[PDB]
Amino acid sequence: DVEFDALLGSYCNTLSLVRFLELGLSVACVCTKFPELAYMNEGRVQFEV
Amino acid sequence: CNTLSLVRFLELGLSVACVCTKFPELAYMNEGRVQFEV
Repeated sequence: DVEFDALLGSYCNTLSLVRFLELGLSVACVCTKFPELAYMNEGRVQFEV
Repeated sequence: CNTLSLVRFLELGLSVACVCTKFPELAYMNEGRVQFEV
């Protein structure tokens, strides 16, 4: 008697690492680096017209 | 604590076209006459 229970398949999907500066909604925002924003109670912006 | 307190502006070009004539320099003046002959 000859018998075997065989293993035939294993597949992984790609996990797409999608950056924020790719999509079309990057246009409306100007993101910029500022550390220590946790330390302020106000860093808030004042503008003329 | 931030900038962007700036807007800019001007208005010319069409500001002479619709005006459709101009005399500058009115001095101390009392009466302006233009007569028509047709």
